[PDB]
Amino acid sequence: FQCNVPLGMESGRIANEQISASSTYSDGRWTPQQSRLHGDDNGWTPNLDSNKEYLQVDLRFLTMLTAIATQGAISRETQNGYYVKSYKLEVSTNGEDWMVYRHGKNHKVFQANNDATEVVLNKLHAPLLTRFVRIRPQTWHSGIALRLELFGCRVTDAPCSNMLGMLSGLIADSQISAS
Amino acid sequence: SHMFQCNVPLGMESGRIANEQISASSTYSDGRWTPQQSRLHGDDNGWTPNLDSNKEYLQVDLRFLTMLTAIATQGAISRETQNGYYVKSYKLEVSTNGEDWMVYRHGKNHKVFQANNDATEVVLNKLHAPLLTRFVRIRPQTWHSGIALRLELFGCRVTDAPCSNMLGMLSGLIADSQISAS
Repeated sequence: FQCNVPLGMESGRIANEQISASSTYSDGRWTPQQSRLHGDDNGWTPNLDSNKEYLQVDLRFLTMLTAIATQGAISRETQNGYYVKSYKLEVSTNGEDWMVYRHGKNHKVFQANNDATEVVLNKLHAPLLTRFVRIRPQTWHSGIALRLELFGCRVTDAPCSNMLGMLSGLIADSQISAS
Repeated sequence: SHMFQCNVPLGMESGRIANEQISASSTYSDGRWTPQQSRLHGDDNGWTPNLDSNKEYLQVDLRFLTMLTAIATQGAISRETQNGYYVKSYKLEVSTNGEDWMVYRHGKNHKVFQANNDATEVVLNKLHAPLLTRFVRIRPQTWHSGIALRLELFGCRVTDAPCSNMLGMLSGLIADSQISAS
């Protein structure tokens, strides 16, 4: 068993309804639902280019996240290339409290895309328990544009013993940090 | 109606924790206060170290990965002298791997548990949240007359509880420490 499965952005297993954003570009051609990896109709772009903007996926089910893949997008209408160069990850299990994913105790800035087309895969140091995932762009080229895939496995849909071990492992790790 | 609960005695009183699983930094030089005598409600003294100091500890190897949720302690009455001894406060130190030890913490500081006020009565300390562990050390901080401990641990074995429940409990704990990081 391996907890690396595509969570359903490219396949459509993650429904349109599960994808939202802080805002979207005003012409309606850059909706959150166009943020699927390898999608051929632009991507997600906010109403404004800022680090306050984000793309949100509701995974519904309690999920171990192990990787993130991102692209930028090429504009269908203008043929300009846009891409996020670095982002933060923000997660929640309850939908009220949000944790910015951390390297130790610092915000983890993920190095993202160098062009509008190539997929860039970031593996997490360790699985991250979550239900909601926000990608928060920090730097970008020409403008914010995102396509996305999430990788891992569903907590109630993995072999019990493997998951039990994975979860025990994570709790032991945080305890080791407190040594 | 069968309701799993993670508050079960882990085996100090019952014998399920073997003599071999119990150890200490040291033991009283007359050999009458061994670690193996630190079982809750035991009538043959208790555990006492060679020296009375906060550097001394009683250790339980639980062997199996365990959720600790509660600690119960007593002091001890001496069979030989009829003197009463008891630990008044203690710190708790745990480990999952045997090498890295975490002192149980209340916020930023070491948690100092309030313990016994006599040699006979059981004082129960419930943990705010279940603690994953494999080894337990009780580190006495203060005492009356000298350090003597009897002990019980409460909780559940990780692989001995229903999967669904354990999956939820472990997820719960991770979600809680995530909330602590906002």
